Amino acid sequence: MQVFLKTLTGKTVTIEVEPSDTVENFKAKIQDKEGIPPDQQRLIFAGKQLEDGRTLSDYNIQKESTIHLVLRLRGG
Repeated sequence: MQVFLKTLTGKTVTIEVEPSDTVENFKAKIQDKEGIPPDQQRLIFAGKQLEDGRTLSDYNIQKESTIHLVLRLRGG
């Protein structure tokens, strides 16, 4: 299934992922697009912060789902 990723600028990207995919792999796809190390990547879905140890299916993620990416710099 294809998902939409949002950046800090408000850009919508179409990436291909699967329920059997692990958060880690996800961050890898973003890196190849944004070029930012997972150490500075932060995915927040439905308020919850996806962990590099869990997967998409873990959070009952479906197709057409959108996720927000963050840099993580003690902001807020």
